[PDB]
Amino acid sequence: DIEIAQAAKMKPVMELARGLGIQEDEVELYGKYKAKISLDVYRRLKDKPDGKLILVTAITPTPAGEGKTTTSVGLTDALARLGKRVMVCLREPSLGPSFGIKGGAAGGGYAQVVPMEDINLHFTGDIHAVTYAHNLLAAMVDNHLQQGNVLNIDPRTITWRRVIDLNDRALRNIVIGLGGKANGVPRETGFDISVASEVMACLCLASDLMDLKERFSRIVVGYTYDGKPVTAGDLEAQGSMALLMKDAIKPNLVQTLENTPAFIHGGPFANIAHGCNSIIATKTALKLADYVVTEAGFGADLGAEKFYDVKCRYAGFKPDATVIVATVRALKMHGGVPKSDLATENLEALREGFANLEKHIENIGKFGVPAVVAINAFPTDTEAELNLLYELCAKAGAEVALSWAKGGEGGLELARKVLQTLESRPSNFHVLYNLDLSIKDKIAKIATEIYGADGVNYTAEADKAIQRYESLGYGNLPVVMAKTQYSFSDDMTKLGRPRNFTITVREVRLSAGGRLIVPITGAIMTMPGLPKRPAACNIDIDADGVITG
Amino acid sequence: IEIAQAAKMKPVMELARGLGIQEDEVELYGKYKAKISLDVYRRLKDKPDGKLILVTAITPTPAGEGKTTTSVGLTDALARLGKRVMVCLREPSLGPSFGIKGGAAGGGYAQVVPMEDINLHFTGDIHAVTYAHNLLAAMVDNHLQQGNVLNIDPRTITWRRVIDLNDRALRNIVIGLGGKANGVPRETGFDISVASEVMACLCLASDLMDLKERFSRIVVGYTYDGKPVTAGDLEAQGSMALLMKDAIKPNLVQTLENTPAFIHGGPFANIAHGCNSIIATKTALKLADYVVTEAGFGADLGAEKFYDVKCRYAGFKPDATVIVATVRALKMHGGVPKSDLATENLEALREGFANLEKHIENIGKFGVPAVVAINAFPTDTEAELNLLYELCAKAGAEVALSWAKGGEGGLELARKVLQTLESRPSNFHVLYNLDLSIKDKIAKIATEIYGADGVNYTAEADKAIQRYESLGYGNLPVVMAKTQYSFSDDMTKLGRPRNFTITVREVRLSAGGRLIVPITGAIMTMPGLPKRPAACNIDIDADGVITG
Amino acid sequence: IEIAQAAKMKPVMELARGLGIQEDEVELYGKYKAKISLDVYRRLKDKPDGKLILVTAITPTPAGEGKTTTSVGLTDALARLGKRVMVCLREPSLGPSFGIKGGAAGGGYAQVVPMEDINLHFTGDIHAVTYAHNLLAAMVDNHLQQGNVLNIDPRTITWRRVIDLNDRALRNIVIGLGGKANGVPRETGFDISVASEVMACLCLASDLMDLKERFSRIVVGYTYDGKPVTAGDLEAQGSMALLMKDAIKPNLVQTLENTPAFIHGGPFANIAHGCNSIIATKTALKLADYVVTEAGFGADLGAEKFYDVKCRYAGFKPDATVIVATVRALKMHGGVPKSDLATENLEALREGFANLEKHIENIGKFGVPAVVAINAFPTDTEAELNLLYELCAKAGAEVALSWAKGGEGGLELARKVLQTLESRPSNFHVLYNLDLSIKDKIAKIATEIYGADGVNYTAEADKAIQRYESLGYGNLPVVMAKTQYSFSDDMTKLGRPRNFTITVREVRLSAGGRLIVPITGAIMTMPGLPKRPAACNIDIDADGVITG
Repeated sequence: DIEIAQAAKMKPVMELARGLGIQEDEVELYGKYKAKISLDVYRRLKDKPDGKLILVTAITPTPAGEGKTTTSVGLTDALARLGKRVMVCLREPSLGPSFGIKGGAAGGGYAQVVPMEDINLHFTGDIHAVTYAHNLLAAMVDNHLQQGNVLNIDPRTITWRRVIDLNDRALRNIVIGLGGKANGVPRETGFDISVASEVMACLCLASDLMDLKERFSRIVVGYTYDGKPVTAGDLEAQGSMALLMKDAIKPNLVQTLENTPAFIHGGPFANIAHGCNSIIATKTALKLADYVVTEAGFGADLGAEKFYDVKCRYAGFKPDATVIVATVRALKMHGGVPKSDLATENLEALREGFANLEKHIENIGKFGVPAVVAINAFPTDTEAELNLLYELCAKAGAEVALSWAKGGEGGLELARKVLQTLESRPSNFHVLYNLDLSIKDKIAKIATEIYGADGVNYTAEADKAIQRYESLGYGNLPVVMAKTQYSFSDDMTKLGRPRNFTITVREVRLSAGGRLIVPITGAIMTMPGLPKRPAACNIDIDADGVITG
Repeated sequence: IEIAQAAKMKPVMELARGLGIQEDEVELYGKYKAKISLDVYRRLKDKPDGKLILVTAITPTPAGEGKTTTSVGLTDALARLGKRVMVCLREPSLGPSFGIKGGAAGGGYAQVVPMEDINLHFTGDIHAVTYAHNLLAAMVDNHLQQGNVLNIDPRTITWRRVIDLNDRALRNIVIGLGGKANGVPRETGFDISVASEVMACLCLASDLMDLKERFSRIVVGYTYDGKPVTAGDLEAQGSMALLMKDAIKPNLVQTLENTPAFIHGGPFANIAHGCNSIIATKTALKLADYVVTEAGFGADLGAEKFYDVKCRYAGFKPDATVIVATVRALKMHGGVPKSDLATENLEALREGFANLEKHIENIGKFGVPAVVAINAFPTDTEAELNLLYELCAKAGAEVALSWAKGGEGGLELARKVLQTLESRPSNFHVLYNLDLSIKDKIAKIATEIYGADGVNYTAEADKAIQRYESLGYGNLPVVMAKTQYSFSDDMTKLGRPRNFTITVREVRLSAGGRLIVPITGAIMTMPGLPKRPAACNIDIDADGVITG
Repeated sequence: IEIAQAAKMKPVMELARGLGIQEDEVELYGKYKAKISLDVYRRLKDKPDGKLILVTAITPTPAGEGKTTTSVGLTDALARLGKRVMVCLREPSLGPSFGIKGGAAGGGYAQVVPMEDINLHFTGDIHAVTYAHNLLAAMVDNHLQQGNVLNIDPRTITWRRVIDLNDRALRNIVIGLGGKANGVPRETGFDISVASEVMACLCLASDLMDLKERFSRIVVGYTYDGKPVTAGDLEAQGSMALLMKDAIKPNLVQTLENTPAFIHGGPFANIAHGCNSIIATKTALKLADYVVTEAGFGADLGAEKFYDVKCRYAGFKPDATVIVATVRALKMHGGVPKSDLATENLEALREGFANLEKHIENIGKFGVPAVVAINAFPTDTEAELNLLYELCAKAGAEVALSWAKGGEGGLELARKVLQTLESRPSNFHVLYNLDLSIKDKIAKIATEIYGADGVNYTAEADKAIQRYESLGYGNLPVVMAKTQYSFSDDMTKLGRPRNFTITVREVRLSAGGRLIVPITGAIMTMPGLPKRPAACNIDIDADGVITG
């Protein structure tokens, strides 16, 4: 009854690709339950109309839990049960998370996309390419120095760090190229967890390969002893990198416990990147489906925001609705209640917590898309509580989801609301800001309309940095806030709806394979480490089965 | 261009059928590649095995080896006479592809396919390894950060990290910098993945459960008291194993001639036996009458190691064994320059021949047949041939033109291996004993095979050996980590060097197999791209690859 | 050239006589420099002390301070009227000499001599310090190598190494690399020697035995449990002391006007009180009627610190205190550019004046007289002067042209200090208490002296403070480690900045004295030569120096 203990009947993905309209020649199988669909499927369909895009998001996430994917999948399965033609697009998780704090499922309970074990491990080798397409470029840099450094790159300015898909601290700050004039040039760098590599970020925003390629040739690796930028393009590396991602460009097909087809592609950080799965998996999902559920990392002040301002902006998508997830316990948590006494009733801590969800509602409205809250059901939640949460939603259609437990069935109501609102309230989508605005301007719009922050404070580094980019020509790019997700403010302790506060960005990075990434707090946790109790320590694989994952 | 040679492949699932594999025992990675389960072997555990045409080669030279081509091209001929035989090769490190380009699996009309899927990601067998290693490293470094419960000395740590790219800048580095939250600063580096003890364990393991344990014994470092610490004491054994549940399965692909070819594993031939994985062949055996397998470097390194590492543990008995070699190759062994291979010379071709002749002899010593295999080249004229032809006066000697003729040019030799394997019944025996002495095992490997009048051990090579034997890692085999371009450690002594001597400077322990006794600086465990990389030149058309 | 100003010196041994020093209490370092023993003080322990014309200055600016010149030039005048007074300065770091050249001790005809022996090695007082520090570091690093018996965390080690040269490349490094015999790899760096907590201890110690113990309390780092470890737990206390047995003695030299001048010590004025050594003055006192001493930076930093660090422990009571300042200097404080000092402006000269006026006030707060000292410059015309003259409407205000007139231009002011020190009897009191709170001590130093409406402490500044007080290093004084170019942390706010606020980012503990509360990035504990160093240009003739 544990989530993985729920291993049962999948249909061969060819049957699936078939029973969806995908040609057999456009399916690169991996087992009988995995596939890399050609981008031709899309390409030849581009003229038909798009399906309905339903973005699922959630409330300020707290340690109490909410359940985003679980719903995302449940919502799907439900729409399917109600006869609707639909797919789901979700990200392939990072590997390290499996060996440090144990791997989880694509959602959970009866709400999840499978084969679980694969998606949670090597899945179809997507990440590996990213890891290598990345480390190769890293070596072309180190090589170029080692070769006479024609381009004249002042090594101490190299930003292109190296990467690996495991949680390893020590690799955060290391010195490279040691040993003598025959081992490269001495320097300072480190490793970032793969999923956080800009390369992955690009895969999640590219149109196809030739596009993804040009992007690569835009990646900044460092600067000359003169100040001018040097890109991977100058190291002529886009083709090679490109060749490594040749097979990672295609989305991957896999189903739900209930068989509904779904795409698992991309999957980047959601503070240093848009926390969304690739546009290709979705765009291909929009022709092959009449309904498309997809989700975004972190609460709606981030994932949602970037989903709307970066993904959709580039992809030309136009969300029709948007479900937002919230539990009672997490809410009460936002109302001040500790973790321990959460099970105890308290409409009061619940009422002031609502301010949280009630803010996201309002924000999601700041985009022109209709919102529907989903109350992830939980044993302790009382009627005196749920019932309040419902009427409290004096703004958007509410509905409890029992998808975790009852699979598709427990998700029937929500579908009926989503569907209901997918008819009477057509969406009027539109980016929160404009690309031809000041950089600090863009940041305020967000901190001001979304985080509900009074204003923005910046450090001397933060300024020179910005000032550089704008004159260096990247001012008109999209912005990607990298704040703490456990709060509407860059203060992880300020739960609920924090008022009269100010965001302080203290550093500003750049991702020319996309845009400007400004971090507020130490939101630079680009490489997590393992716990004193490495989940990998209680790991073991039977002479047959795998135990403890 | 040998790449242009991309035409007419077949469903592997079918081949898996036309070999006796239940459909439920093949994981497809496209329609032309497929992981085959271990369940096959296990059940056909008792079924009659097959022969073992272990192909090997002379002494590498800037002229042109021919080891692999010849190996598959013979299989393109062998079964091309209605025979039940396969292949068992190795995936070529990735890094080389964007550094010094890439090449087909073997050569000419005998190259296993598809080409690209190989030099590249393939069934991502390396990546699996890569992670099963780095992680270990990650757990070691993490331990320290935790409180170093095992009281390990970060400075004695022998477990480096791993990436599969030619990165020089990564051969010597310092990690852990940054303070109490970044862990413990210390010195390590990166070695190419294929060069991982892990890839090795892979190439020498019965099954996952074997591999799992075969992992636990590998020493990561020692404590302040000098007490060895193993992945075991760390609890990363099974963990690592699960990252490998998919690579432990042998891959499956064909030849241009659709001959069932297994391509599983890829270890460093000098620091390790340099042969393909066991399971692949131990399983390939059952599923066939014959099995054509090759090893790394020359016959003094790869062949010897195949005989004392692989066969040893896995219990094979190399019914046959061939030895490749070309004219121009053996000529150089006579003083013949690289810009002087174009011309004929029946005297240098002669002396140089001593190379081919020395190997021959060594082969026979393992209680297994031998046969000469000759590469065909546009300049190896008549006069030259009729000389080497008769010179091999010692055992079978057939010419093979598989390159430009496919399985055809291999027919001649084909018959020969059958013929000389039908009448010549061998009794395979290890050229040395696992109970001798690390010091004496090197002794008989240096003496009889290379030709060392003696072996010398520097102040280091000594201290270690002792520690190893004082610990217990002394009853293990020995992988001679010396320069491959001569029986002697001297990379300049071509031919059949005499009166020499081999000195062992260092000695690294691999508790995931045997003992690597390094000679000269054969520590190129991490190569490095050139000033004119194929990477800078590789591009993928809005359609397909161009220049890889 | 002020260097050319090298003419007519005298035997120090004689001066030591004409002051009341037994010949057996002077260690000569040439005929014109001499270490005087501590035995002098000790015996004249009860003898009547003297006055303390503590000279200080305005707020530094790219125009020209004048702190030291004025200080000695007043002594060239004071005793130039038959008076028993000396001096007490500091040796200028070596590194600057081959980087941005060197200068005389003070300026004009008031520079202590010989010049060269100072900017250079002198009586090698630094070197002594330099070694007494590095060694400690050497013992710390050695301990680790031994087995880290104290269970110290190499990563928590706060004790860097030390060299007295402007080396950038040495500000962040990793040592210990190389293996079990090279010790434990870790991250540290080098800070200039004069900037050493050691030089400091020196400048604030009763005698060697005091200094010795004053050493033992200095924390080098902590353990894995967070338990402080001190030089004491290391046993380097006395050791270090013996390296210092010779520097603990004050040096002795004269003025161009042979006025007995003590030049002992030289601490960083921002990270430390920036005043000369105690013993020098506590001893200089006895041996005189008066003693003219100065401190580092402005009066908000050096003066305040002199009053709460030095006087505190050593029990002085600054009978007087002067405050230097020039026209052009206070003009800039009115918006006056550097390329705009040449001209007159009685309005900017006015506002800017607020600087001079703010300081004045603060002075009085310590219960000690005050008096304006004005630098004389070729462009500080009549109109300009008569303005600043009367503007100082608050306490004594005399002009001094010591520069081009020697002890002469100091006469005017001379009389004044005597006059206003004869009729104005002060009751010296610390501007804050040692029993308050680190948080509240910063409070009253920020409020009253700088002018902070409040003080803010970042997440770090907080955690530390707490640890310090939770340990005990909380009952100590406070050395404000902030930018010296303004009462405010903002290096751009000239004049008398108001409404501001001071934020403390960091907080470093110096258990060899007090607490350094760093503000902006005032961590320039290791400067760096320019792209056009005086080193590249210094040459010593087959006779004497040229360009230093």
